[PDB]
Order: sequence, then C-alpha cells, then structure tokens
Amino acid sequence: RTDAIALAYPSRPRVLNNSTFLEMISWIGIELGKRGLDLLLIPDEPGEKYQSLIHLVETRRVDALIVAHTQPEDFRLQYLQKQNFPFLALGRSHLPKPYAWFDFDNHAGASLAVKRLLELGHQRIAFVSTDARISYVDQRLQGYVQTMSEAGLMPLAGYLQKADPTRPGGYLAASRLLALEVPPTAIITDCNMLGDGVASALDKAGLLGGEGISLIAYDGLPDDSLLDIAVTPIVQNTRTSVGKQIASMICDLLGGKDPKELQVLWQPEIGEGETDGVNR
Amino acid sequence: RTDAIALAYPSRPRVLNNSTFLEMISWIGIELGKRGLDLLLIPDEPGEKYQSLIHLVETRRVDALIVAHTQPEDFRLQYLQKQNFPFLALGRSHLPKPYAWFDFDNHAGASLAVKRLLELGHQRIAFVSTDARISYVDQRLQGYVQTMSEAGLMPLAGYLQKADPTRPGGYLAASRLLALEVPPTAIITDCNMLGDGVASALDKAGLLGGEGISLIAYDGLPDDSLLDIAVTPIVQNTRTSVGKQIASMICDLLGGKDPKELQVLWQPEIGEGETDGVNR
Repeated sequence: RTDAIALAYPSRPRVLNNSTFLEMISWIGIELGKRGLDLLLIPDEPGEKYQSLIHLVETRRVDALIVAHTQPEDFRLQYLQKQNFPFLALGRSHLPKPYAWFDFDNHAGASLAVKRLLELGHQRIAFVSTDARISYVDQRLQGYVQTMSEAGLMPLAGYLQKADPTRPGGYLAASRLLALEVPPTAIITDCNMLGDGVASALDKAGLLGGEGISLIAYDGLPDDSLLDIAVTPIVQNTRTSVGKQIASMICDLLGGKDPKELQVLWQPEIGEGETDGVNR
Repeated sequence: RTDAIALAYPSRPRVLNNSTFLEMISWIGIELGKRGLDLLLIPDEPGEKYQSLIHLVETRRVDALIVAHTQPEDFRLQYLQKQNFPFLALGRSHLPKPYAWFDFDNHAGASLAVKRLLELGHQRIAFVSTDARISYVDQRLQGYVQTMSEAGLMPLAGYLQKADPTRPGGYLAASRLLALEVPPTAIITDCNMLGDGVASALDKAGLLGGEGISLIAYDGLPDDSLLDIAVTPIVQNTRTSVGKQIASMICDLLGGKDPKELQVLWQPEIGEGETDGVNR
C-alpha cells in the first residue's frame, strides 16, 4: 500500500479546465486527505498520450486512479481496465465490461428542460451544445434530440447549434439562432458559460425575459454574470458534495469491492427562474 | 528521497482559484513530471490551518514544497523556514531571513501603467484593487500610490477603489467612479476580471475608447470577454513559461543550493491597445 491516489485530467481542451473543475479537484484532495490519503495530480501533456499515467500504473506509485473528462471511447480507461488497476471514472465511457463510475444523469437534465418548455407551449426549442468530445456532452445532446423526437417534433435546421463553451460561444450561437428564417421561441444551453452568452445576446436585442425568447441553462448563470436576471437552471450539485462522494467510493474500492456496485448516478433537478415562460 | 513535490494552495478565497491558476498547476505538474518528479496536491481546508502541509512536513512524504498565494505575513512559509524544510514561494512574504521565491514585479507593472497615463496627460487616474490579502495586491497597490506620489499628485477621494476581483466587481467599481463629483479620466485595474467589468460599464455608458475614459488592465481582457475592444494591458507571461521556470528551480533547490540565489523576478511589460489615450 502506497496510500496515494492519482487524479488524471487532460490539459486540452483548456476551456473545460475551469474554476469549477479546480474546485472539484480542491475537494477531491481535502476529502481524501480527511481519510488519510494523498493526492497525486497528473495533468496530461497536450497530446493526450497519458505517459505519466502509464508510468504511475507500471511503477505502482499509487493505489488507485481518478479519471476526469471521460470520453465515449476513452483510451486511458481502456488501458486501466485491461491492466486490472483500480480506477473510478468521473463520467461514463463505453467499455466491454463493468467499471466503477460516478456521473450525473445528463440525458435526464436536458430532457427535463425540454419537457418543461414543451409543457409551457414551445415547439421551436433550439439547443446549444458544447463543441467537445466529452461524454456528458453527447448525453445532454441525446436528451434534447430524443425528447424532441418523442412528442413528434422534427427540430428545424440550425436549432441544434455547436459552440465553443464560452460566453463568446453562446453570444454567437444566439446571434445565429436569431438570424434564421424562423428563429426559436426558446433556447437550452448545455453549460452556464454558454448560458451567459446566449443570455447576453438576447438581452442586447431586448428578447430576454417577458414576452421574449425563453431560456434554460445547465447550472444557471455563472457566479460572475453581469446580468440581473434569474435564468431558469438545470441544477446539478455542489462541488463539496461530490468531492466527498468520490473519496467515499475510493475507500470502498480499495476495500476491494466489485466495480459492478460502485455505480452512483445522481439526478439533476430543474430550478426556478424568471426566464422560462408560456409561448407567445 | 521520495521524489514527490507538494504544492500547497488555500481553498479560500475561492475567486482566486481560477482557470489561469489551474493552468499554472497543470504545467507545474507536467514540467516536474518531465523531470521525473511527482506532484502531490494539497488544497487547504477552508480554515487556512494547513494541517495536511504540516502532516506532510512531519511525515516527510515529500522532498520540497511549492507555496501558492503568498501573503505579506504568511504563517505557513514561517512554519517551513522555521522547520528548515525546502520550499519555493510563488510570491513574496516578509520573512526574518532569505528564502527561495519566484514572483513578477507587480510594483513595476502598476507603475508602468501610471507612467504611461501620466505621459498621455492624465492626472485623475483611478485604481481598482482586488480585495484580497495576497502579496501581489499590496504591491500593485503600492505601485500606483507611490508613482502618483512622485510627480506630486494627491489622488482624489474614491479613486482608489477596492473590489471583489470579478466582472461584477469591476462593473460596480466603475459605477462608483463614474458617480463621483469629479470622475477620473483614466482607470487602472489590477486584474483582467476587474478589467472586463470596468470595461463593460464604460462601454454601456459610451465612455470606452475614443475621447472617453482611458483604461489599462493587468493581463488585458479575459480570453472570454464579450467586448470587441483592445484594452491596453500590463503583460506578465504565459503559464507554460512559468511552470517550466518553477520545475527548473525545484531541481536546483533539491541540488541543495542557497535560497539567497533562487530569487527570480520577471518584469511585466506594457502592451498595445486602443484604450490608452491623450487626456481630453
């Protein structure tokens, strides 16, 4: 026993390495530290070759691994499973057999936001999806497409919009949505940064709140938004909450229990806001 | 020899734990990893008691320490020096004897921005300082006050403005500056987040660029600003640049050389922008 845990995250795409991410790391460390375990941090070189991970796995400098930014086909989880090294995956990849994972129901989150706008009378619901190959994105995407599919709605051209997950990302997304022959009457963004962007553009044009275009944003507006509007959110869960949930599973894993049973899936909820309204 | 390095950073104030910070960590890790050394990460519990640091120092799980977010009187550097443990300080605290530190010249950065605005004909230069007890802040503050002192200018009431280092921080700072009986003709912010705030408020009122109020921001605008204006910056240096500079010093320190000589101070420069103009 070494009593060290490694957390592996890729340096690229930089944008996804944000303050909320650093916060989760922060609490991974504290909570493992509460339970007497050290946190080895391994950022992956721009390249995604994961040499230091392998080094760690071969050299056994570490008891188990925490894997951030899961992809649907993720080569480093594949490597781990293959090598029968203990790991907890923060996300869900496709793998030939069971594995230890922790994730939120993204599919359900996006669905919730569709179900809500439908119930309010909207049919032209657009969706702004982050342009990254991380599992959570496909899943939020899948939510929106499938839910729209059910209740028989062919989503119109340009309504599914891919954006670099940034305020400028959302702003331009919004600009494109507003420019279509028949613009959407409500928008969903799949992150808070896109949310603030979409929100700012709609604000500039006077189309936010009121009889204007409705908006649902995953995680609401950023803590540092310049808008004084309550944007209806898809609420996940605090970072302190998840950091502790992770340390709890790592200890259980080291206790040597079947991955089959370390599959925790938390459910997002739909919050309150001034921004989801009846279709006019 | 353990071959592990610890990096200690406090969880609070959360705001200072931003994406640029995570980026620096990212490259600390990679660059030490290039040189065969592991990165133990120790976030400090909200509390700033640094128990896990002490634990690490007592238990010797680690060869040396990297200390982030220096304060002018910082108890954990004091602890280290006292215990004759090797450490590199990312910042400059007051200490009874020499120590290994790496810092930028903040005093010089703020001075540069004052010197520049003075040379452009400004006398009513305001300053927006982050409300945190980190050494870099006092130093940027000291820059502005001293430079104004020289060239005989009593800075007017309300011109030195303290703000939570956020876009809403800068926006409100700007609102207060604009509300004074005799508002400033140029503003300096001590971080890019304040910069975007100050910049957005001035934009909303039509006072950005042109014959309007001049602006200099430390580190320019954030990568994700919604403004299409070049704000004159005080340029520091890339994160990849500093991450490598750190690993280089840690190896030198472990090579067992006098801290007296591991005192690297890089100089900020003044960049280009559309935003620093002659006083009209």
